[PDB]
Amino acid sequence: KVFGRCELAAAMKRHGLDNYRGYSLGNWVCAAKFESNFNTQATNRNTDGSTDYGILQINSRWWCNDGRTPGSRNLCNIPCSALLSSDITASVNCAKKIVSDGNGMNAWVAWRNRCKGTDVQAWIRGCRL
Ligand code: NA
Repeated sequence: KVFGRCELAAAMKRHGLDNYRGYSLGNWVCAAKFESNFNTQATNRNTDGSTDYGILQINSRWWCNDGRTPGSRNLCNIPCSALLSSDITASVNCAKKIVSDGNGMNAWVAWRNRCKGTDVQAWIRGCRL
């Protein structure tokens, strides 16, 4: 599924991501924009042989099991394929653990480089929330 900006903002709120660990809904929408361009089916192979899955590009290296990431953990206790669902529950649940892991949203390198410090409220501007 390819979410609209306000559609994703609404689904993230419905799943309690808005101000989770102090990160406004705009931070999460901005992260999804640059990680997946709002596409729940986005997959990207890392040079290290791990894969990033879904709207928030959760990495098989630590967070999900894809069966082909040697030495890797599955700390969200889910198959990486479950992070490709049109329903974002699994991605939201796992992102809540990632953003609690101690470096906040710096875990998303696209967030650090393209959202951090920017006017992130622009991402939820005009959204009925
Ligand atoms: Na893994």
